[PDB]
Amino acid sequence: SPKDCQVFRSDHGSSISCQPPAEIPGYLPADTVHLAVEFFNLTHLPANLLQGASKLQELHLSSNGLESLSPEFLRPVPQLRVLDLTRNALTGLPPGLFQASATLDTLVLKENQLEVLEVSWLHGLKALGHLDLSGNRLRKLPPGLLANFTLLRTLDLGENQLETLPPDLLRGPLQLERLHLEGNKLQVLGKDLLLPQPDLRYLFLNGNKLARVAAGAFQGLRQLDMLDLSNNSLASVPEGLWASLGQPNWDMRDGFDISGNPWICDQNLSDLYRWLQAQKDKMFSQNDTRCAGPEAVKGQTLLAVAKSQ
Ligand SMILES: *[C@@H]1O[C@H](CO)[C@@H](O)[C@H](O)[C@H]1NC(C)=O
Ligand SMILES: *[C@@H]1O[C@H](CO)[C@@H](O)[C@H](O)[C@H]1NC(C)=O
Ligand SMILES: *[C@@H]1O[C@H](CO)[C@@H](O)[C@H](O)[C@H]1NC(C)=O
Ligand SMILES: *[C@@H]1O[C@H](CO)[C@@H](O)[C@H](O)[C@H]1NC(C)=O
Repeated sequence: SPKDCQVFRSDHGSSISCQPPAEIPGYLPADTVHLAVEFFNLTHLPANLLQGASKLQELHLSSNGLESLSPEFLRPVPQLRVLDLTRNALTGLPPGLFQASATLDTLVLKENQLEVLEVSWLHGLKALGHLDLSGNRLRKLPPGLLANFTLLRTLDLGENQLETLPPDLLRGPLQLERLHLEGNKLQVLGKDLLLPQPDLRYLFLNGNKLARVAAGAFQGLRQLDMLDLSNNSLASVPEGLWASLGQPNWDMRDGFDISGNPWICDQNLSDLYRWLQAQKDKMFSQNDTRCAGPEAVKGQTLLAVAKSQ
């Protein structure tokens, strides 16, 4: 039949995929463990779609044009581990949506149309490990957002319109691993934002409007594997900024990228020159890391000017 979904009876249980011309099932098999319902065109799903699905662990509801969710949608699946709502038209979440969702690990709200983030929309999440809010229209983040997510590993906020970051943004997770802030409108990075996460591994800050990094901003970073600062508006950086990054302290799994910045290569960059000389086999985009001035060295690479001392 062409109206039936695709079941894959397996050792855990079924995995079911529905896309047109298939029909959204009115009930789920009791042993459904993974459910994907995508490429439909509906303002909302049936509020009781998940009824009885007490083995469901992963719910992929990508690209359906959804504009709202029922407040009771997840009540039949307190054991849910992964909820993925990529590429829908959500502008908010109903209150209490997550009241019984204490074991949810991954929440993906990538590419909806959230313009604000209400702290109360996440009430009830506590085991959260992966929070993906990228590709929305957020300008501002409320205080206390992450304070309960002790187990948070990844925070993805890239490709929003964020103009500032609240100072307490990283204060709840015990050991954040990856922080995606690329493609926003951030302009400064303060002394304290990264203080709660000394063992952060991945920091993506590229494609912002970054003009100033406070001198102590990286003071406590002990094991950074990837630092992307590329594509910003940095003309200089203070002395000491890099003292704990890279060699000789840490062998970065990937490295760093400071390309696409209007570097001003005078003696205020000598500390960066020194640091760059010790890290060159970890330097991405070296050919695009060039001085914007002064006129004598305009257009030359940082490394060439660094090598020249
Ligand atoms: C979805 O449904 C509405 C009304 O039926 C329609 O205007 C819209 O073009 C449809 N298709 C897509 C891709 O959104
Ligand atoms: C964190 O936990 C308390 C409940 O003890 C709650 O009042 C507060 O709203 C929670 N914060 C978030 C973002 O859920
Ligand atoms: C950085 O990267 C690409 C080009 O490298 C481009 O989007 C733009 O010049 C910079 N990023 C932005 C504005 O988000
Ligand atoms: C970057 O390197 C490519 C080839 O490696 C070269 O075309 C270019 O001249 C370099 N610098 C530029 C475009 O400023």
